[PDB]
Amino acid sequence: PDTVTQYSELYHDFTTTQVGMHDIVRSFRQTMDQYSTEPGRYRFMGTEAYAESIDRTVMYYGLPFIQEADFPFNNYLSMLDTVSGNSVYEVITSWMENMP
Amino acid sequence: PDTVTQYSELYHDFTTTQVGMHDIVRSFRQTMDQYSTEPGRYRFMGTEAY
Repeated sequence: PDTVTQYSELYHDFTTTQVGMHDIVRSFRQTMDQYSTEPGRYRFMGTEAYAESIDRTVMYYGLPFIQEADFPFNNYLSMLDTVSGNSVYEVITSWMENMP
Repeated sequence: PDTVTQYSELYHDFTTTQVGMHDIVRSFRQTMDQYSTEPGRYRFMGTEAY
């Protein structure tokens, strides 16, 4: 453990995505709802969470009875260092099948 | 680790109260809300966590 200094040498189970984090993002959406009541002046909320699994990114969409981000920002096409027909297909189908 | 057999010898960070558990309890409350709309017939939900 004297040599564990790089971030990729640990599993970050205690410092990222803890119980209660999504409720803080939902209270940000509630604060912005008081400025969205006038028609044509809806206020947008997007979230950025990168280097993440697709099943954790999709949780920022919320639930059908609980509002959260309007969308989380999708950067999975930006992470393609080389392009191919199979690699573009799996990025498009991962987002469309996993999002609610 | 061959002798770790009692439940009190581990910290249960991965098997109790995970991310997403409270949302399952909130969806139980939403199911019971469809039977609570008539006045005087509210449906109670209590949770036990000791």
